[PDB]
Amino acid sequence: RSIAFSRAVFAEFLATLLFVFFGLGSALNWPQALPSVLQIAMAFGLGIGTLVQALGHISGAHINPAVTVACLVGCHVSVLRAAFYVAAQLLGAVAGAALLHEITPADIRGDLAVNALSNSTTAGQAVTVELFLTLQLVLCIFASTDERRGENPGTPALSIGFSVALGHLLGIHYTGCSMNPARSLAPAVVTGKFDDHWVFWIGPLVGAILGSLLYNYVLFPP
Amino acid sequence: RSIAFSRAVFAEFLATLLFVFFGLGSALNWPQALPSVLQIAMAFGLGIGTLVQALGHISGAHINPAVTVACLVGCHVSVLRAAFYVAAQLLGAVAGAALLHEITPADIRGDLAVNALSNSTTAGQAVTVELFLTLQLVLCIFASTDERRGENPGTPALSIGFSVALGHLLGIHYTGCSMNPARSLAPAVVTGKFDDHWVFWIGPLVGAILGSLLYNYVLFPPAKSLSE
Amino acid sequence: IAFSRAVFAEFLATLLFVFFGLGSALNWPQALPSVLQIAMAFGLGIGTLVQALGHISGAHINPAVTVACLVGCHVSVLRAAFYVAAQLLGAVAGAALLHEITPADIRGDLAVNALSNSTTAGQAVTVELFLTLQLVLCIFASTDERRGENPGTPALSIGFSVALGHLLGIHYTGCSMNPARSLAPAVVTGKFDDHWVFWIGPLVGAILGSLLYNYVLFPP
Amino acid sequence: RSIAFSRAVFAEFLATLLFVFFGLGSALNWPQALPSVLQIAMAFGLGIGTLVQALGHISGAHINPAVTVACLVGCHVSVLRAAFYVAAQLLGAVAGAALLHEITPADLAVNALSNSTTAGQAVTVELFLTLQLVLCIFASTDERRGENPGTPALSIGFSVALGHLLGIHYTGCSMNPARSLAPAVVTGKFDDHWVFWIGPLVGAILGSLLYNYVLFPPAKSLSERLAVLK
Repeated sequence: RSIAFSRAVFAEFLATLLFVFFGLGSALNWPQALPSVLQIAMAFGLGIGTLVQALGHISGAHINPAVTVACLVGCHVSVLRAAFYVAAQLLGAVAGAALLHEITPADIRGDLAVNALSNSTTAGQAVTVELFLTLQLVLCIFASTDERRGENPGTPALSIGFSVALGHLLGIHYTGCSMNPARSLAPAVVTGKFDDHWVFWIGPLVGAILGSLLYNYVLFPP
Repeated sequence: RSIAFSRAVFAEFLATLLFVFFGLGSALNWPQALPSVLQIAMAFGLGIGTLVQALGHISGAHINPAVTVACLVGCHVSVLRAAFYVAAQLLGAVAGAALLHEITPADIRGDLAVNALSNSTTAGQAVTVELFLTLQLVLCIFASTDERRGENPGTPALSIGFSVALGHLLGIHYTGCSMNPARSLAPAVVTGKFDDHWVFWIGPLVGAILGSLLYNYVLFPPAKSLSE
Repeated sequence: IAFSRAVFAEFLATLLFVFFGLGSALNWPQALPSVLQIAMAFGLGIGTLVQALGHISGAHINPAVTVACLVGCHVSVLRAAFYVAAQLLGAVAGAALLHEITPADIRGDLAVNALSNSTTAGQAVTVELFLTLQLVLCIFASTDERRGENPGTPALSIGFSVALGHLLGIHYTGCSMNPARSLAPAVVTGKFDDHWVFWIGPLVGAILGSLLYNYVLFPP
Repeated sequence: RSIAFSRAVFAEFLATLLFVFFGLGSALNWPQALPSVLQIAMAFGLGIGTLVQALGHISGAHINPAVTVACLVGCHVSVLRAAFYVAAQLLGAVAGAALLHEITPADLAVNALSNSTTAGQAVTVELFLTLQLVLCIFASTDERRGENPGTPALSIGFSVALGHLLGIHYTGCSMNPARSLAPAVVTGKFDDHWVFWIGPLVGAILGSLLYNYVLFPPAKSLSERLAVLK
């Protein structure tokens, strides 16, 4: 339709590429030294914040189809821009995890940090967990973008990143914290095992819609 | 216009619910390793930061009856709004603890975090520690949301959240860090562990009160006369 | 009058700073504190204190910072003496309360300042010199009046400065940067081994910093 | 203005000095006190934060030859001040490293592949690291971004933190050739030294190119537009 549209879609592609790459690659490589829950959370959150700043101003930095449909409820995002955004997000995620697999060594590929069931908890409980996780994430993103709220420079990005960090604390203790269908799809399509993939591709979306409607109809309607 | 009041009470309920959720759920689950002190303090701090961000701009996000009483002395003056806010914080807290029990497996149920007197610390020492914790938190909150700092907000949610993180370092080293009567009332009811449950309901409260009093009289009062 | 409210604000700021600082820096036998945990303690502490009492009276929380500002930005000599006095009093009283509330088996030494993993004295004097140098540099360049048209994140920035200075300075000695924070545990426990280095290390550094930032880095 | 230039190059020298001091300092290998990766990334990131604030407001705070070349391509910078900045960065870096040897009982934080697998492609890892770093640095300071004022010294700092997570896991994270040069120059371990110097540079440039030709080209002035139209 326009040129800024193409720059926006490309910014989303590169965004989810760097996010999946830096995230999965940050959490994965465990030699004698070992990454921690708070360390991985700091990784995913900090990456989300950084990309949200830069590409943030170009295209909004959704880096997530769940916040793309939760934004389709009321971010002035068209269904065409929705299709192109989720397309660039899926392809960018798969390209990021794939490039990671190409640059990462061979002893440590392991599970490529695929989210799944942890510590024996049925699928409904994980669905509820992801529901609340992406619910608070979507609440934070819709709050840090409400252009009628005074803010200092760069505080919204840090707040969204820290939200991803907290959601990675609890969500990491339950199902590795999905919060993003592309972030859980990319390592699967790179390495396999679609086991318990329905929770992820369902978890955030429910919450998304919920959260979205909330902040647009029950919490702070315009 | 009571629909804004209803959105406010609902925001208090949902916000306290999420706070108890992420707080306890991220505080107890210790299957493989242990929960690091900085990890729990970061959990509560970043959670309160996020809620104060969103439902902070919607409702102020007290997420705390003690901050509600301190606000009753300071932010406003004598309000059934403070009353209803207390009620919604209680409901949201207990509901969040129960929902946490159901979403979790009956595996790392543990104590559900009834932060008891640890490392051989007495009761009065605990009420004093918690008194100072909620003192510094109430100070930070009253300073961030002051009409004298309304020109540019400047990281209110981040400053408050990090304040909660520090208070969680010290308090966690003492009695698990309360800083919230509802947060201590929910899991003690859901799991039935009532060992030492008056300290917090006494520690924070007066502490918060003291804070308000200080910040409203010995520190920075309203202008006594417009001459200065 | 309002002056007295300011020096009371400094007294309270140092009270809570030393209390929370040494309290979180204490070595508890159920969860060994990490370097990042103590750095976060002091960092976030001075952060929120600088928020509130930074709104009130600048929140120095450091006699060395009060001296650096004395050279720097028109501060009355009696305000500096009263600030340093209230900071020392708040420090010793806060550490005293921490000593009163904490059990005996865990109050190992209230996090006294002692060099470790070998090292001399002047080496600590120049390490601490550079630590307080960067601290006062960030503090001055984050509370500038002729820059006030553009603010920023002053409290968070100063706090995280204290945090990194606590990473390196903790790996060397425990990161002083503050004579009151180093003096209160001393008075509480009569352990004064190589205590003068700090009273000289940070201090002189701050001075340098001030002069530098005001006379070389950004002269009028 | 002839003095403000010297203030700029001197602020660059001092920024690189203290930066290297704290980075390698907290990055040292202490006995019975194993520093965690997040502590290293926190040290470097917060250091970049305070230095980018302090001097950042003084002299823009490059503290990095890679971003100095990047700003030679984009942020309105001549070759003279760029070269002088680079010299100040190298000199300040080796000075800080030497001082850290003056404060260290007798490997100095200099980076090299620790894990021993897929070395050159790790050079590509450096490419992407400085890609995201330069992207965040460019978009942190854009008038078009608005948001009342800009530059959160924090914006650049936390970017450096995450980059330091991934890099520390791979090749200790270069992102800054002076940092990778000083302790090596004072420590005969030049193993795969061409990696680092090549990693950021390429990366940085690409980032600039993207942010200046693909993502958000700058609003050209008429006087420069006449230079591209001649």
